[PDB]
Amino acid sequence: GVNYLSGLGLSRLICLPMALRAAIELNVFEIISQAGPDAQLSPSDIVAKIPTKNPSAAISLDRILRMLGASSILSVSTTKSGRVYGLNEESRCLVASEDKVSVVPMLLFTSDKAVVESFYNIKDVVLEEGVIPFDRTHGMDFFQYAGKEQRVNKSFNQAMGAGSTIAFDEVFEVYKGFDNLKELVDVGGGIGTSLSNIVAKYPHIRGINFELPHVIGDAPDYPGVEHVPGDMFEGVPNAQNILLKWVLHDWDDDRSIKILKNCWKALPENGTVIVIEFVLPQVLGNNAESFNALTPDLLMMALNPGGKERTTIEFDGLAKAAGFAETKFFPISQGLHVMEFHKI
Amino acid sequence: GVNYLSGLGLSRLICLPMALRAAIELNVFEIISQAGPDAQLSPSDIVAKIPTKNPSAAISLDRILRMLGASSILSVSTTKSGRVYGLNEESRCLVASEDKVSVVPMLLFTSDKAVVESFYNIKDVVLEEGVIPFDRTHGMDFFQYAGKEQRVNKSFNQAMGAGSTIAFDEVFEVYKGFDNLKELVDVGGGIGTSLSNIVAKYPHIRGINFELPHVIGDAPDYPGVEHVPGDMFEGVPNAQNILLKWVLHDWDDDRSIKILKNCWKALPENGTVIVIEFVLPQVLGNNAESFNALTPDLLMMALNPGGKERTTIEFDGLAKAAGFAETKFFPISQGLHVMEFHKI
Repeated sequence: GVNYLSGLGLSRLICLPMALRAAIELNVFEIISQAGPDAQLSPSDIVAKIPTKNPSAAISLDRILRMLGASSILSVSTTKSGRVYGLNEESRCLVASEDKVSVVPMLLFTSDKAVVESFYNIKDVVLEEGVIPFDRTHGMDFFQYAGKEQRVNKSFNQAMGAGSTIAFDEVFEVYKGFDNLKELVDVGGGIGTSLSNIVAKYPHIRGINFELPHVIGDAPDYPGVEHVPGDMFEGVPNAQNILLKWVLHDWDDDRSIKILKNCWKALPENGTVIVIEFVLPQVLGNNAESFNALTPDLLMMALNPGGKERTTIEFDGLAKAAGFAETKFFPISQGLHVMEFHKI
Repeated sequence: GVNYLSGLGLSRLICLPMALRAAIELNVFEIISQAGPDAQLSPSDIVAKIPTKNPSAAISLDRILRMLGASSILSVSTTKSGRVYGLNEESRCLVASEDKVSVVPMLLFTSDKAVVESFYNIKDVVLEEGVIPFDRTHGMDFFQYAGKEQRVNKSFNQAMGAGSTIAFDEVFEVYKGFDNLKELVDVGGGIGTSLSNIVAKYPHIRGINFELPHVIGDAPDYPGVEHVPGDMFEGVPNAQNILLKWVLHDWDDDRSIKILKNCWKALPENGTVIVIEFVLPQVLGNNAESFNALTPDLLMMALNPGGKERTTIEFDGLAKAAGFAETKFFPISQGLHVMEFHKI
């Protein structure tokens, strides 16, 4: 006794995110917020702000909007003139507010043509050992594909850029392990902008930006930020403390352990490696904490199958395997963790 | 006071359907059913049946599976050895059973590379009047793209083929308006296979398969099925009753009304046009009835923006505009309707 009719509804799964992508690219969500909170708007109202001459723009727009509303991405009320759509707890994070940037750049990256087309081959990871779906799909490394096509390169750096500052704004409120440092080497720090932000919140830290020479060349002079080039696999510059923000998750356990051993060497006694990652919860459910680790884990499955998200248990396992003595875990919010690897 | 952190979870929306596509292509769901009902299986168990030599196949497989389970496409229990996954009311429709075909061909079509890539431009429908996103995306009609690339052509005919027999199996149980006919012209009947099925369930109907000459040529001789070629826009062969299964929804109101007028002419007095469509409910919610009309409506938005799903009210409006006297509505299940346009 099986109802296949309601099976055909599962085609909603591929439709929804593409409905969301359209609404994002049409600024639907900003228009609704610039009309004040608890403001539900009409399609005609919304399209009024959309630069189009199309007669049947409001009609077309609703086809997108009423799918979003059906699956609870917009609040819906039913006037007589038609349906009327506002923001709810899901969609309010699609509009920035002053410098608090939104998740839009991350949603636009993880649904990009290049990424999505590489998701058609994630089964190859199960079937053929060591295969990389993105590289099969496009016949080149992901970063190679960034260099050749700039839309893909720009969305990636915006996504992670956005991503990092959303995460840091919450670690600064909640994580107090920064308050009494005087030196921090960021491993893989880029040009140092994330680090120069940390220095500004905690000026007492003399920051070191450790990064491949070919990156730190262009680096601007940030106050309290010193650039030193190098390869984290040939060694890590000595410093009181180390910072690893979303670096462990790009690597399999072998090269993580390699990284964290090389970390251990530079640290003094009583030194700490700060790790900033999302943490796969011990028990997955339909909740924010879970999906914040499952969806990056699936992205890597397509782009970097060696990379992976990890649990508290597994993270401690990497730390002990590398030689670290004690591990403390400070959950921030939604599965984001700050973790310290202590050398005692 | 906005939590952007849980915003990053919305990237789950594009991940999920691609996780579902992988599991489908790996036969995950059949493997689980061939192990008996209420059988939750381990990743290692499932991959045991998967033809791979990859050492870390079970590990990789879980990355897909635990996303499906997190969003309730699989039932999940937590043994000590790991997680264990069964079918629930959502996923049981992904396995056929004897001739009862599953929704798999439809899910595989609506998530196909060609379709999905054309979903990146559905906003163009709002912006530029009369633009067709699929034709912009691929620089050719959809059916042209079927002819050139056969994977896309084969999935389409399987999808609708599947789709039609799932729908008919429910109309035969519930719709009794077939029991006392003796003639039925199917408008747009193809080679007649859907119609030759109807004749078999109701032999007393002398069936007529009305279709473009270039289709009905290859047509096999089905008992109780007569082929006559023609163009529904230049006229419809005279018959006691007419059948319109998923034809009205491909056309805007003008050409629907054109079709239904041309229908009216051939019918006698007391004749009926049977319409088989899904019906956009007057009030959309997160339910099967809604999504069974919203998702085809969004597909057409990408492939056939002139086509559209309609409500009971709107369907009656097409019938009265064409000259029909009375309209009866018989909901089957999940938003599927059989509707008769009466000529009295």
